[PDB]
Amino acid sequence: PLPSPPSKTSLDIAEELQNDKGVSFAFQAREEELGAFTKRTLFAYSGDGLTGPFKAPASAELSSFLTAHPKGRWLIAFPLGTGIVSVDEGILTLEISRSLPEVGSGSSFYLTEK
Amino acid sequence: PLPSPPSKTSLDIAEELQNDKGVSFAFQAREEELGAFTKRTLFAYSGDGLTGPFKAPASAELSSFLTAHPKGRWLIAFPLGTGIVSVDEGILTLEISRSLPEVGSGSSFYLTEK
Amino acid sequence: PLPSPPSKTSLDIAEELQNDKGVSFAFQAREEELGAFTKRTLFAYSGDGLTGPFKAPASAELSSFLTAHPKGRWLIAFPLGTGIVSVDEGILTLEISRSLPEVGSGSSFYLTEK
Repeated sequence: PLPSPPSKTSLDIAEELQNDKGVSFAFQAREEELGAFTKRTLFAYSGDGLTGPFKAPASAELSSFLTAHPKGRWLIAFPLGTGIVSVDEGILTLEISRSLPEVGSGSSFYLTEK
Repeated sequence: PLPSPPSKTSLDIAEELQNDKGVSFAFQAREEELGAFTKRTLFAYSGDGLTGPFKAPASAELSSFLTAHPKGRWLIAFPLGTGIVSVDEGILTLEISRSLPEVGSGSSFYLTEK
Repeated sequence: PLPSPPSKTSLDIAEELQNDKGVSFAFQAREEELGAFTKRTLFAYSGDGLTGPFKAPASAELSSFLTAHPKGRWLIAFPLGTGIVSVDEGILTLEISRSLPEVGSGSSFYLTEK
């Protein structure tokens, strides 16, 4: 009874990153298009604790997705703190508000008509 | 090996709202049906900071979706604070727990067998 | 222009749980497969407040999904506090960081290449 515009998933990729200390993250990058809008979502998960910023090489494809954000960085909520994800010259950085004894999972999206 | 009931997406719409001060939000309203259940999710994003409640006219369709919530309001977590979204006579209000230097993104859902 | 591996939703189920005091939760369990990766997401919603841990019998299927987590428990963010979901002998427990006047909604996922 309420109508919808057409929609599709135009990107859905995942990648595992690991830093020099053996901490590992999985990231998923998703793009949905719906009508005039595009939504890009970053999902992040680690089983590990994190005692400082997480830095690791990212693929060209993930790097492209991450750099597209209108602010060049992704504010992300995890259960025990906040992070910021950004990429520079193919290196992902996740900066954190506080040490995280468990990172858990979170997501960050932007949704635009541009 | 674990079975699922049938499911579908019965609604997926998005809309851009802007207040008198030039702050802009994108909202997405999604309905999933799975077996006996219906899940309605509100996604919200702004690149802007928010220095007080956000108020703006919403479409009839978005207003209908928002008013359906069993509490008549949507509790929503953003990375830096909490909000409540409600609608009255076609005007959306997002009230916030604290000033937000960046709103970022968040979602709020309800899931029911009714 | 950016390629994706194949993906599908391999599980999507929902269930309503109720404790001895009449508090009720809806849980949704979803599995996505994308390329090498599997993502398992638990969605949780209650309209009720919660004044202590929520305990209730869960189906064998939900119990199976919950026990699969690499930590045997799911750290979950709600708007007003944090929880941990686990299952033992078919009884779900949601432990909470603080009393919640409204639980609202939240989700917890893990994403792995195993």
